[PDB]
Amino acid sequence: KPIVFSGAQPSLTIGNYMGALRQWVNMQDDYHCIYCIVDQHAITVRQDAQKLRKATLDTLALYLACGIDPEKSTIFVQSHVPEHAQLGWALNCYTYFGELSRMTAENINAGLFDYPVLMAADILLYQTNLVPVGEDQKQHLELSRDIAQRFNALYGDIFKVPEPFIPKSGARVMSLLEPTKKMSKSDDNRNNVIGLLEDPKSVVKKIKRAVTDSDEPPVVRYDVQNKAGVSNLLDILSAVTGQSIPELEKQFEGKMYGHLKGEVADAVSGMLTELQERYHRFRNDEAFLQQVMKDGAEKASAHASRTLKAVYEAIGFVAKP
Amino acid sequence: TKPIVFSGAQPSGELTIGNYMGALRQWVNMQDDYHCIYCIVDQHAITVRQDAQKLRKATLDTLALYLACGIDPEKSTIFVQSHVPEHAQLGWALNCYTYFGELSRMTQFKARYAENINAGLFDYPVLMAADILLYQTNLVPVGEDQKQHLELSRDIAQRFNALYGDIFKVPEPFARVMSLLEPTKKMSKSDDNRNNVIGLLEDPKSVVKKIKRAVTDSDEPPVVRYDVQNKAGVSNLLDILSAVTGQSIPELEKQFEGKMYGHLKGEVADAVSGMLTELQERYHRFRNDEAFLQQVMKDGAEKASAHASRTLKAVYEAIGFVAKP
Ligand SMILES: Nc1ncnc2c1ncn2[C@@H]1O[C@H](COP(=O)(O)O)[C@@H](O)[C@H]1O
Ligand SMILES: Nc1ncnc2c1ncn2[C@@H]1O[C@H](COP(=O)(O)O)[C@@H](O)[C@H]1O
Ligand SMILES: N[C@@H](Cc1c[nH]c2ccccc12)C(=O)O
Ligand SMILES: N[C@@H](Cc1c[nH]c2ccccc12)C(=O)O
Repeated sequence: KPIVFSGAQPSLTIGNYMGALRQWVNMQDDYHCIYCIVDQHAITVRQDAQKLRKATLDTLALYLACGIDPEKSTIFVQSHVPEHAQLGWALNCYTYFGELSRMTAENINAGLFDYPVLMAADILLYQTNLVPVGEDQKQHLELSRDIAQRFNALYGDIFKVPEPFIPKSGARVMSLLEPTKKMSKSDDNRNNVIGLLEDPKSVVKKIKRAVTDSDEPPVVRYDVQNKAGVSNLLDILSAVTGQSIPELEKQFEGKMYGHLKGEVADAVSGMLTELQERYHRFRNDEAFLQQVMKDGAEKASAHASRTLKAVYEAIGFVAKP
Repeated sequence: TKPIVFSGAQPSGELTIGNYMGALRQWVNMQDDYHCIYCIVDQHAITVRQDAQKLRKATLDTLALYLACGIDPEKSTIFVQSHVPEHAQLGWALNCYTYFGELSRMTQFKARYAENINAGLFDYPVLMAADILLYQTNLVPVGEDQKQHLELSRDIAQRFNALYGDIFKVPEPFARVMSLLEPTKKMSKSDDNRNNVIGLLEDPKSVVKKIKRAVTDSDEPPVVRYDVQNKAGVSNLLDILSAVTGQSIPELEKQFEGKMYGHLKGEVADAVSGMLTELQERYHRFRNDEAFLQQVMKDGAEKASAHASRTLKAVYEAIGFVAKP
């Protein structure tokens, strides 16, 4: 079973979920999946300390609510596993300054500059085979491959060289007000996105404002060139209900845009309400969250420590007694 | 309540009699007055490539040498940096409270050469700040080459405390031995010309040979007189002898009246090499007792970790991490 590593920022849209996470939830027996809530990456940007703590627990409960199973997979909070920072320092010594400077000055903090090395350590600790990345993480993954190959050439094969996982994604979900732009969790305009915790009244409101077209009479037809918004609304509904585009075009024959939007909103919220019930149950049980964090960190450290031991032996450290 | 003192010991090279007589010899006798911490910094060492087994051996060499000098593991905390994970943990965290420009203005860093150095060489001042701040250190006894590093640690501590309240203590800073063949240049652990240097582990014979070649002057006739400007060589040998024996410069001047530079060199070799023979005796017994060094490292890492973990827990609480359950 291939080992898969994903870092989860403690800060998700229906795009993240239906395009990737929903299917990964069903892949936990074919793969050894690892989910790392990267609170040590989050602190490269200031925020109120209690907000970060709350958001770490939020993120853990959301992943559990989505269906990540702590027995089948390894899920944990990065700072609870000291090996991440330990390996991260060691790998600084096998990273060129020029590699970090060429991926994005006197007033930024050194964590902003150095966090690609920590990311490399996150991955390499677990003998990871596969990393699912957004396109904006491509050069970070490539650095981790180069560090692994460079270290291996010096000391022998210590690290697995990880590969990108190409999704075979469940859906492509576009921004509600920019149907040519992919829906992104980092979008500063939140009316483009539907977050997984949004209530049905918020969902209907964002769906009702989604851009359509000026066709008269209005017609529900898939056409990415001339009807991008209506096409995106059909793709969202298809991602939720599994119906093909032709079935949906038939279902909405003789219907206006208001009706398509209402049914998309109702279908999205039907999906999210089940997710939110599970979320509230996990999030409101902090005793259970602590057990998951405790179990996951010790499972993670058990494997991470085997890799660090090999790394420390290879670079020349006296083994800890 | 005793002030906390933190020193980082590089597991590489050879300590000189300048290192010893100028600093380490006195700290050996201050172990009851201060809470002294000695950290053998193997995580800093790997910013420079070397054969891995050499670094492992050098780590043990350095431990055995600090013990031979008289660091008492029952009075002071002595340990190997990599055995205490909190060093790397706080080191990462403090990256996020360090300005890029602070590291880029480090004198040794301050284009093409820049791209080729490893990121550890760029980032180790932050790890150094972590090393110090983990132990609520009050005093860091450090040489001139580390003044900029100590100031960065003070800046980081102050800017972290200003954000989060009082978490870190703000540290403060705390003989005359010149190069044997260049007596205007201080004797340096890092000198490429070994003949300038007397290492703590060189045996009498090599020490004696190096001392007899030490530069003096061409005064006619030769006179053992103290004068740093005009007789730097003779003056260095007098200062070395004075640092070893505790005799004043006036006492030695009288002692050498009518004597020649060869007599002065002979006394310096005897006095120095006497200091070294006692030191080496302790070194070889400690160094060959692997059981003993293991127990010292285990104990010291345990004591170090107990303090560092308290600090890191407070740092992690202040920053906003969920506490490890
Ligand atoms: N709007 C979206 N529609 C479909 N899939 C998405 C969307 N956003 C992210 N993904 C998936 O999630 C991963 C990237 O997520 P992120 O890390 O948020 O960029 C990739 O595997 C994508 O297939
Ligand atoms: N040749 C020397 N004479 C006197 N003190 C020295 C000498 N070399 C090093 N030291 C002391 O050793 C400490 C640190 O040495 P270093 O960092 O190697 O220059 C400082 O307290 C110095 O004063
Ligand atoms: N850089 C990633 C988070 C991350 C940290 N370590 C990782 C390792 C693998 C994948 C992702 C990560 C992000 O911003 O989203
Ligand atoms: N930078 C120091 C070693 C060191 C690491 N951490 C320290 C903390 C305090 C004093 C010294 C250190 C040197 O090369 O000599």
